[PDB]
Amino acid sequence: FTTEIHPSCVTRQKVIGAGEFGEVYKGMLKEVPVAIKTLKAGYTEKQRVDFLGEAGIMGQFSHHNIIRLEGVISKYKPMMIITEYMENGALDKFLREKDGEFSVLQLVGMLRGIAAGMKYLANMNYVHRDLAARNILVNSNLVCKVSDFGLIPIRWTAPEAISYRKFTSASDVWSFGIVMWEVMTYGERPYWELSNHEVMKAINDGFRLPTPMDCPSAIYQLMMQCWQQERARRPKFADIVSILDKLIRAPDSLKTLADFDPRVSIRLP
Ligand SMILES: Cc1ccc(C(=O)Nc2ccc(CN3CCN(C)CC3)c(C(F)(F)F)c2)cc1Nc1nc(-c2cccnc2)nc2c1cnn2C
Repeated sequence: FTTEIHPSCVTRQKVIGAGEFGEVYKGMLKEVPVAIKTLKAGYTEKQRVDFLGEAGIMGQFSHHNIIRLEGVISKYKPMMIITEYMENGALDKFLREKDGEFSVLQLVGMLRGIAAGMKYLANMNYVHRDLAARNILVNSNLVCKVSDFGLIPIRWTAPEAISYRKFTSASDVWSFGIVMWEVMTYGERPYWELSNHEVMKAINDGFRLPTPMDCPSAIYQLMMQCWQQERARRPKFADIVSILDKLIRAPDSLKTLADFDPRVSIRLP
């Protein structure tokens, strides 16, 4: 499912990150901008299998809300995975740098796109395992594209996946609930300064993240149901996409806001 790109058509420019056994670059493809993940010499057999395997599944995906593979360099060294370049970068940093700049409808549209990509991934029989705003890319139309840059994300991970390594679409739904909270808070840290062990204890004791400020009641209800302890009680991604699409198409439904519990009280006359 992957197109082979000749190395002379690819120019690496700046390093933008690191991979398992290589760097990640911004570059140009003959010139459309691209992101480039390389596998550097001395890579192991396992690393090659993982690297080309990643390319293989990526080339299979054709969806508006999944990062698009442009091609691969497998016949030459260094080997490369080349994707579209998303100019606004990762969602979490994007929202932290643009705090309060979007409408409720725009934010819920982001979540609908993320949910649509996850519905596709799950129905293609893939589990993400690390769904978080840091793994979602934003383009110049505000379209969110599910991605995976590699890593322990305790705060995003469902209880059963932490406790006995059961990673499924349903534990991805838990993570999606956390991503909903990330988006509606413009990138706040889930559970703030609580330690990983304190987060697990609070969840086991039934506590859950409070409502964001200015959050539609419907949206908080949906993220709450993503965090049900009983995995079978969580919505499927099809349910999430359906609800988000109904709220967006009847946008007055988003004007009713969940109560925000103040953490500070200002007494003035
Ligand atoms: C080049 C490149 C290669 C690979 C990927 C990628 O998304 N891989 C991928 C692997 C697997 C899956 C599904 N599997 C998940 C795990 N499950 C167990 C099984 C299913 C998916 C899926 F489906 F979720 F989308 C995606 C992304 C890019 N491109 C970017 N990456 C970075 C970047 C920055 C810093 C550090 N690293 C990267 N910045 C970029 C771009 C583009 N623009 N910018 C600014």
